[PDB]
Amino acid sequence: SLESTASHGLSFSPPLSVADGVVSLDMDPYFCSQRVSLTSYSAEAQLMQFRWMARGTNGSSDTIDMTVNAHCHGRRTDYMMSSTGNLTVTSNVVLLTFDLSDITHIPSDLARLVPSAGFQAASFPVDVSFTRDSATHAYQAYGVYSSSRVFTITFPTGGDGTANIRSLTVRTGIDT
Amino acid sequence: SLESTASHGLSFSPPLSVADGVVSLDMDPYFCSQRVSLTSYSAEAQLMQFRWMARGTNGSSDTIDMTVNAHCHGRRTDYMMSSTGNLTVTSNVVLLTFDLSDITHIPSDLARLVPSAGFQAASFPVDVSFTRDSATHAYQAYGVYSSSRVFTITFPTGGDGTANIRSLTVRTGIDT
Amino acid sequence: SLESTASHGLSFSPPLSVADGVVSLDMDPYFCSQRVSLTSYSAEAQLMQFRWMARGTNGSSDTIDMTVNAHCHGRRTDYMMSSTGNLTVTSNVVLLTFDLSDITHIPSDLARLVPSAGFQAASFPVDVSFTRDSATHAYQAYGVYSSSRVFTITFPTGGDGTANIRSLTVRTGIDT
Ligand SMILES: [Zn+2]
Ligand SMILES: [Zn+2]
Ligand SMILES: [Zn+2]
Repeated sequence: SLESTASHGLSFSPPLSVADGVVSLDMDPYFCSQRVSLTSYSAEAQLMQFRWMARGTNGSSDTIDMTVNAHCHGRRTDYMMSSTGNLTVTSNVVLLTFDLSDITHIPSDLARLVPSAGFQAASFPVDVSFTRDSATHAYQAYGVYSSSRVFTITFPTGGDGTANIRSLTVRTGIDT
Repeated sequence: SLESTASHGLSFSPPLSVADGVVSLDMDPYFCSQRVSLTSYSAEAQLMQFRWMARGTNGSSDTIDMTVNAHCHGRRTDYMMSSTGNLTVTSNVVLLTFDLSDITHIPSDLARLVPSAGFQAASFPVDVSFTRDSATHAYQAYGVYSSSRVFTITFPTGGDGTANIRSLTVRTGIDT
Repeated sequence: SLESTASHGLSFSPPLSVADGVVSLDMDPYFCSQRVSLTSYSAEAQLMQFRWMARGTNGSSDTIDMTVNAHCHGRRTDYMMSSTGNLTVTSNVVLLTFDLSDITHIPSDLARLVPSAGFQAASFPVDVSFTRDSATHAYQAYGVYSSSRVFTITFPTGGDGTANIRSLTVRTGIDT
């Protein structure tokens, strides 16, 4: 009966789509694009600069202002942070929390400061250094997202008891 | 004769595939995914921790235990390694070999510690530092895969003759 | 009238293409490939080594030879550069320009030293360090492409007036 193998037609599953008999690959421009062939991102990179007030959440109840540059290039966002002021610590380890609500400025493309579900699944490396009693301490530390808006880094304070650390730098990156 | 331009039908070459008249893009979830549009990886990142006994293969016949964190995020795996113990070196340059067979633990997703054929094609940068006679030496070094399971890094030892280096750190990453 | 929903046929928009009833995804091998599913790059990585004469363009009218290793892996190119000689600086900030025309050698795949339009859109982080009067200065600096062949980095010189800096290292990367 009268049909050909073509009669029933083809359906196209995302990221493939058809419109008006024209079949396309839908491309997130932060990840990929076409220049005849499928290649890497076309979206413009940006370098965001803002202040992030980080909060001590264990081994500190203090806060510390961080000057942040976030270099967003494709779906990678790299953070370079430097403190102003001292952070008061109370123990040999401190947890420092970075919640998007504590950024001033607040970039328009806030999506670039939010990790992917995949990336959120694990602890991630963070380079930390700071000065305490005129010595530099520097550590390969780790951060972890507790939710899509909030990560916390854990690092040693270079001593015990109450002390004030300064010149805290934080370097890390996330996949968004 | 009786056919239309549709009669002979369309064939779909990988990573495109058809099943039941539904055309799909097959996506490696470590590389890409769809959220309407084609975007970056959906697979969960992981932070693997294990001990890697590295072997001196020139300028040393010794071995050294490395504490390794491997942060696997998409098809990128970044290594952060720190030694325990001393490595005995005999020359001004040492070659230190990292073979998957010498990892204890042995993560289930061992595929994350294997570089792609493309990445294997070239030497890759490795940051190395260690202490020798109370001085720190630190170098931009290079590694190269001799096979898919084995890479070797080459770095200066900071002197000559027989000596023992300690606090060896290795930072590098691979594309898998 | 006589047509079916198949009569008019399907058109395929780049990076999808049809030839001889076979529908393909065209893949830039520096970005992606297929191993049944769509995955990451298949092109061979390379480690290019060349000399780059950088030019002082503000706070210096001098030039400085840089020994460059460019690790090209997919569409990421990472630069590791170390100077030979001194650079004469005249101010507390220097601008150092890296134009492809000043590379000797001149790799065949010069496309790997050219950033994407997207990446070019923003300033990018550059790690800089150098020695001046027997002290090391080290900074998170920034570079910016003024055109597809030319970027300039800006960094502090660690003092004022006329001076000569040495052991300048530059580490950064670009998306191509
Ligand atoms: Zn039917
Ligand atoms: Zn026929
Ligand atoms: Zn018609």
